[PDB]
Amino acid sequence: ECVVDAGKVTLGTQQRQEMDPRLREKQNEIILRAVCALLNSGGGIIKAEIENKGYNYERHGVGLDVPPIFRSHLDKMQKENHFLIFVKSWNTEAGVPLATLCSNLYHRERTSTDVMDSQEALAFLKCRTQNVSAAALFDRKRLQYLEKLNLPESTHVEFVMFSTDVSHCVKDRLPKCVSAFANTEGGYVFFGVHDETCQVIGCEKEKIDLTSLRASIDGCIKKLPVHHFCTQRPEIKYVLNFLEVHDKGALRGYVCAIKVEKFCCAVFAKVPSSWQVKDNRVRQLPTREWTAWMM
Amino acid sequence: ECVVDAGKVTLGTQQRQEMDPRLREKQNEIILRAVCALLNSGGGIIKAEIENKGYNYERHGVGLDVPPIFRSHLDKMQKENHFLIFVKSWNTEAGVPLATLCSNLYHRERTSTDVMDSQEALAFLKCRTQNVSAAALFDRKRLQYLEKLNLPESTHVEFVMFSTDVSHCVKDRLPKCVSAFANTEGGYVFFGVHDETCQVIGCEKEKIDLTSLRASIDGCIKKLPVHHFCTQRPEIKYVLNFLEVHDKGALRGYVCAIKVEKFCCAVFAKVPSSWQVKDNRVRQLPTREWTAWMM
Amino acid sequence: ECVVDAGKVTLGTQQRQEMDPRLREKQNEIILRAVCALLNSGGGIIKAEIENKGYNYERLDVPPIFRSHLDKMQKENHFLIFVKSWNTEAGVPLATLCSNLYHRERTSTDVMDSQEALAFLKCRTQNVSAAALFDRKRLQYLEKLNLPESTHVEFVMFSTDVSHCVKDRLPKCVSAFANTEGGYVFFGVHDETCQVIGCEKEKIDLTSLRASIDGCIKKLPVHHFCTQRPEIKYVLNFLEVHDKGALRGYVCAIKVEKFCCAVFAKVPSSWQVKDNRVRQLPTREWTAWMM
Amino acid sequence: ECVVDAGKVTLGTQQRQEMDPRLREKQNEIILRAVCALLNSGGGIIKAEIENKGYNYERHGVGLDVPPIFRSHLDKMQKENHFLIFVKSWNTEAGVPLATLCSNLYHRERTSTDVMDSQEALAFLKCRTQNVSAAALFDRKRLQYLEKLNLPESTHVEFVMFSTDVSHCVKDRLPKCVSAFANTEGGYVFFGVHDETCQVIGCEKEKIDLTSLRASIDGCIKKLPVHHFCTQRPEIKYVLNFLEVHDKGALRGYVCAIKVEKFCCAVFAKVPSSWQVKDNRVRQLPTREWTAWMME
Amino acid sequence: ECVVDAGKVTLGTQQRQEMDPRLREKQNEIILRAVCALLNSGGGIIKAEIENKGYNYERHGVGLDVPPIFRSHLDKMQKENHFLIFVKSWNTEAGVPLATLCSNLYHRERTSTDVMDSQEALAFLKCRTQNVSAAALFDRKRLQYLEKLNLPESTHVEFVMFSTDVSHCVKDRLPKCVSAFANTEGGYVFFGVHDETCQVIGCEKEKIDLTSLRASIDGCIKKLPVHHFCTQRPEIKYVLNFLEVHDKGALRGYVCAIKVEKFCCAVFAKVPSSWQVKDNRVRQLPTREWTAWMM
Amino acid sequence: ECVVDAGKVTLGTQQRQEMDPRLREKQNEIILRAVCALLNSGGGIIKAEIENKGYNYERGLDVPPIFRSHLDKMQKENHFLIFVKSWNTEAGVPLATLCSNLYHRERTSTDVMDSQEALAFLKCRTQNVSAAALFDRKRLQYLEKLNLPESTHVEFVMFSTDVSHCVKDRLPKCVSAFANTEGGYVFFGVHDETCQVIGCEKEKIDLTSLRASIDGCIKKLPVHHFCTQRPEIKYVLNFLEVHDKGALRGYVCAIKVEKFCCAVFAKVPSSWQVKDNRVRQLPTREWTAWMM
Ligand SMILES: [Zn+2]
Ligand SMILES: [Zn+2]
Ligand SMILES: [Zn+2]
Ligand SMILES: [Zn+2]
Ligand SMILES: [Zn+2]
Ligand SMILES: [Zn+2]
Repeated sequence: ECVVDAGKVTLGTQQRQEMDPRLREKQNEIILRAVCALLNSGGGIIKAEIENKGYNYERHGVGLDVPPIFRSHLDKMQKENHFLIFVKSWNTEAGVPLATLCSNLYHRERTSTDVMDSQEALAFLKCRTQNVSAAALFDRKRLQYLEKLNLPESTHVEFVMFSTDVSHCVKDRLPKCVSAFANTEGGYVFFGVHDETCQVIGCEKEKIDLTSLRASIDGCIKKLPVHHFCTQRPEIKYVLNFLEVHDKGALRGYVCAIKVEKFCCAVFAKVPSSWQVKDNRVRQLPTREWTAWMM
Repeated sequence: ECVVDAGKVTLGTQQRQEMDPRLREKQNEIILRAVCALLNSGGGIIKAEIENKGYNYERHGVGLDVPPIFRSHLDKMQKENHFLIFVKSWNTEAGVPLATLCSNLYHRERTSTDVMDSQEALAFLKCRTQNVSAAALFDRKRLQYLEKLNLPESTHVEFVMFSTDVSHCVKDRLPKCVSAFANTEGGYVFFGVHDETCQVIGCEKEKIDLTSLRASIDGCIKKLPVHHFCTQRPEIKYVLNFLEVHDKGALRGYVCAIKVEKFCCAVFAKVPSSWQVKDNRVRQLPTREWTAWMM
Repeated sequence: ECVVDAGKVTLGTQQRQEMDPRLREKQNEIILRAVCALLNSGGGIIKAEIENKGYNYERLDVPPIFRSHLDKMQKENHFLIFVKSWNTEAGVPLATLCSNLYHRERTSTDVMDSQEALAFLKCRTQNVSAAALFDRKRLQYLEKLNLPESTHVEFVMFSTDVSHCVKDRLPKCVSAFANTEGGYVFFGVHDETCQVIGCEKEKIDLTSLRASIDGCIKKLPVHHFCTQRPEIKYVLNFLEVHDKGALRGYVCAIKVEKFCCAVFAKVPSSWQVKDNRVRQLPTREWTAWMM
Repeated sequence: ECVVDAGKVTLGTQQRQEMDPRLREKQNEIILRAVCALLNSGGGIIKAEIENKGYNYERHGVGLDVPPIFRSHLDKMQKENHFLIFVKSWNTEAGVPLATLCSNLYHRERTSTDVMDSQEALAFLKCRTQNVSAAALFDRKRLQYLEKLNLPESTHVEFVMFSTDVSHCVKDRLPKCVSAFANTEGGYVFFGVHDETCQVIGCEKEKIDLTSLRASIDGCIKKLPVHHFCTQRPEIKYVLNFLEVHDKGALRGYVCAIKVEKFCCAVFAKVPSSWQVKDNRVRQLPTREWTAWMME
Repeated sequence: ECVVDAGKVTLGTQQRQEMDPRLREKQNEIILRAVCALLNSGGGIIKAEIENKGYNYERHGVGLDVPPIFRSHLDKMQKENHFLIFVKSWNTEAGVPLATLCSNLYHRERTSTDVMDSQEALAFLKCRTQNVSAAALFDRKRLQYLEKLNLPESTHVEFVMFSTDVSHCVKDRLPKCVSAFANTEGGYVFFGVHDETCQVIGCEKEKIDLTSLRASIDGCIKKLPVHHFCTQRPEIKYVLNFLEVHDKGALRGYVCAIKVEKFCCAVFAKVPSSWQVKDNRVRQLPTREWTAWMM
Repeated sequence: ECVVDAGKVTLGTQQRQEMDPRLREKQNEIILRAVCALLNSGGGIIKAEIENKGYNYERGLDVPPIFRSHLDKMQKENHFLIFVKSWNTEAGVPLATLCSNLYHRERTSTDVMDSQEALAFLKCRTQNVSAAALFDRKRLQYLEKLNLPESTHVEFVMFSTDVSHCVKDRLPKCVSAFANTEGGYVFFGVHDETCQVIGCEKEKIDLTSLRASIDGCIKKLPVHHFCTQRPEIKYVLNFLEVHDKGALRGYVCAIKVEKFCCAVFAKVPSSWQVKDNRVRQLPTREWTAWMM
């Protein structure tokens, strides 16, 4: 019922292994978005001119990773210098409606926060329609450098390390964490503790601004996509604490701790990756339409 | 030049090994006090009726418990039911004048506080007539239970454990420490840290009163025997800090830290154990007379 | 079908937050006992004169399942609670306040709720290194054990009072082990660090405390389903804890075998209304009423 | 025999405690340099107008952070708005010739590298006129992040931490170390290991250039002041190794190790801080003149 | 329907506790094999002359290693100097067909590799008819002696110690591990690391040949029984790495690591312990017949 | 005034670096023995045919520097000669000794005394609680980290592949070092850098036989006395059991050595004479007497 053009794409297992990884995954995500959109809206056809025109089919085989549920719907087609994909309508008999690429709903089991799949998210929204030492560590005022904490990573605490850039690290890794906690029992995340060793590695004091980064944490947490089922639709309840990290003499850095309360309904990390084809192009459906269509 | 009576004493190696150790050491200390007293003054004779009357001579303790320098000066005598000791005058030819039983002057080298001998104390008084991480630990406010400190025992810090009784433990062990520090570079002593492991244990909060124990520390520290050679003649400079020791939730106990500044002259732990015969009686000479006689 | 008087009670969220916690939880627990008792036997009404008589409603610690059954009423200086009969439709019969049935999953001993206890009794009607640590005899002070807390071993610390600590914390442990795979509990090991901190030798009598644990363990409420009805099989070992070649204290270890049926810590907190007052039904009546 | 002007200086214990610390120690170092120069050359007088002119003497304080040996030579004087210091000639009878401010000759005894004082440097130059696990750690190729090394800090190994700036940290902290090793048994210094815990941290890989920093280490070590007593006056024998520091997937940083051989004679960190008065101004004597003047 | 002779066996709880354990477990295994065979084929009787012919007569007990499911089928009989066991045909009402003594199918949950029971193996084969730090540890090259690894034992890594004999230790313990991994998510096993402490010990270099042991593990890994249900029937995918273990100076030993991929179907450690009586002799059915009869 | 023949020697710095190290040190130690003997007895000359006969002079090697001041090298055709002056008594040490074999423990290292240290030592001889606790323990756990640190009184040493050879080789140094300085304890099976317990496998040790072996090795130790009463060295051996999980895995082999009145050697001191035939190392009596 729809054409969709990926454009210039390189086909072939060996050829894609030997191609610039960034462009490889760019092309791949274009194909995955197109297949998701065609799946969710009706039947469709994808087209893309082959870049390496001296490499022909039967040198490609299965390649450029195709999700297994999606693979059952598409069908490969090769015509002259162009490549086509026949996308059947998304089956509704696999108890889950509308093909979603990534739920962006995270939840933490034992020691791992993990993004829910289609089924896990389905049962999750279905469910939502109807420790002491950790608190002590959060209440602490002054950590020592290379201090080994005795609080172990669990469903309520997550030790994560800083990257080279503090702001980018917390802005990138925080949404996953606060989503996972809010959706499952809540808990604490500590930035600057090394998970495998549970030692305190504060980020250098010269490489952090506390008030500015706190405003950044507030912005990032408020910008989180939220969907409610209840009457009194509240906000995410978080509290930020900067723990001081000294070593010998005087202050060295900070460990950046965020406590996230369990959340009544459901919270996303980013707008869920699911796609429509509206009028003329692939357009990812927004949060309301996604969670309502999942119902 | 003097009689001196030890009284009822049990003689014999086997017989004293098989006797109540407390009474054994009582008798022994009486004999040593008598031998010191006779030694520093004119020669003398000690007498004591043997308790174990089935004792034969030459079955004694060659040095029952007598410093070797003393053994060379005395001479044993056995007559009927009594035992006598011929005490020659203390030889001034050893370079040491008074013949002291224990200097009670302590000093800390590397990892050990140690009481100076006669020679070491002599050269010490002769000399007196002519770290950052430790400070950080002292300035700290809140220790965690079983925290392993990275500050190691040294010439400036001494980790000592509490006994069952806090007041008796600190009142008994503190004078040695503050003397040793005052005489050599000063330093810190911490009560409630286990030396071999450098972990924080601390005395239980229910078994300590802070203001009362601090008054006790001040009283005990003022009471230390001090001798000056200098002009102004100052007092010992100490600072007491009670470090809180929490575990999980909330406060569990305290670590009792004392910082002791290096001292101008010399500081004793107790009045030096050296003995005179004045009005034909054993009488330990006081601190002033001791340090003056040492010259 | 029954009157019941709580008496002098202070009402109000802010006012109870600003009230002595001891008396607050006394009052609260009286209300919980009364609502449980009326809940189990018919319908009833609770009345209690308000203490802070200048504070009225909209100017408490109540379980959510109970909340659906009661209805608050304010009349002059007295406060009333309308207690409906316990709804047998939540697959669980008779409202129980606390099962006092413990079981240890993974690293935590936990008291079973009404449902968990129900399914548990229904099921009951139809490691090597740990044993090595128990068989030992001489631990060193601040020795870090390599045996980790699990469904079979529980490291618990001593309190300031040894007798009170073991006498208070032991029933929970032996119940939890008896109900799930059994296991060992060690007193004097610090759980978060797995180090040995024996209680001081001057503050413990071994034979007397052994008699005390024996009494506490035998007096534990037990209910049987089988033909032969034996007692709980426990073994006590006092591990010596030395430091610098000198006995310092003891670590007090108790091994508890897995138990055929069910073992309680205390008589289960569930309440009746008899012609006189609220009266907690005994163990037999509770375990029979659950079925 | 000489005037010397410190200029605008703030006098007073309380007043200097309440003054900008940087300007405080700038002024202080001017006074110390002047007193050193006057001491070494002959007799002299220092003058400086007081800044806080309402804070006069008996507040100016005996405290000015001045080495005690120097205090015995100077004598303070207060006149109107100016302050003077009478500097006697340096007393040679304390077995040490010429007043030195800082020898800049380092040596590592047991667990501490330390700058020698006048006496220690004297006896040191006088003496100069007449481990396996450490080598294993140096030969290693890839340490793991937060690895606890079993090699302990000793007279032969020194664990030092990185600062925020790697280049500045090694360029500032290395001369002390290589001097201390060169003067006493030699040894290894490791950058990126935490001394109190003997754990491996290392500077982040994004904040270091390997070849450029190696050239920087070569320049800094060659630039070191050296004085010889022997026949064949050789150079410092050093070797630099970058240990890789991985964590989980892949490398995070490097630990920067320098091995320094024991040195025949003496090696400095910087030109020794000792001062002359050359006709019109204070002028710190160079290395040659200092080490030669120390011998007499 | 069948006789079966165990032969000379000692009966009696006290008497077997007081008998040579080797012969005791030999006899016991003969009885278990016979009862398994009679169970699997059709009702039969076991016979065995008592060794201690004056010690048996209701002074035996229910004691003796007999699985309870089996015991519900047996019936003991005592006649003069001989002992008989009446074995009913295997129930089959327990949802599980054929009495199996040991599945020899292993699977690793959490921290334990474990042999599946009859039911677990049944549901497992039924299901089969229809980490980063670990990989980092495997990719390494040079471990230090007594190094504490931060990778913890999990469903994917198994730390096992060497015995006194390296070849016998790995040849005996490897099949269990590779089976358990092949049946559940796969994973790594490390030989020479102490599980309770996660330290590196490794077998001494003088007590190992790398190429010979690599051929040995390859042989042992190929020799293990495998059964397939799928179309293409591949082999188990394993990779062996010898990690060098130095201490101070130079090489001390090796840690022997094996990575085992998750396997399509089911993998055994040995031919499954289940027994038939063919003709008139006890004969353990082979792997194919066992897995097929399980249905 | 004595000839001495080293024999076939391969000469040359590059050539000796490129030669079999075993034969290298064989030859070298022969030269050192000859130089020691000639030094101690009088003047002498050493002769040795060069092996690599195309590698001559203009193409120094392993000799103590004090010896170097006495020797003088000479190259003549296919033979090489060494002029050995009589050992100068003008240095503080009489006689030239190659190795005192008298050990003493300073701090964390046991060390063989040099000529001067041994001289002052014998001259001087002519006129802790946690360690004792560890010795008494009898039962260690595998990979237990001991809190007793290596010091002048305790020495942690590891086992080799062969237990008997390891203890028989490393024990004399230790017991000598302790006997000469404060005494102390040595533990076999503890890893020094980590202070963990690594017991030797139980299958690879016989307790009574090895105890007889250590007794023999300790009695065979060279001893020299200065005092009136001349007793033997007082040692006590304890085998500490090392369990892991389940049951016994191995043993840690502990030896306590009391401080000794006089001096104790590890082996007969390496010092050499020239008798009418060859180099002949003087025995212990002659060495310690000659030092006086
Ligand atoms: Zn909501
Ligand atoms: Zn004074
Ligand atoms: Zn029962
Ligand atoms: Zn030179
Ligand atoms: Zn397969
Ligand atoms: Zn002797």
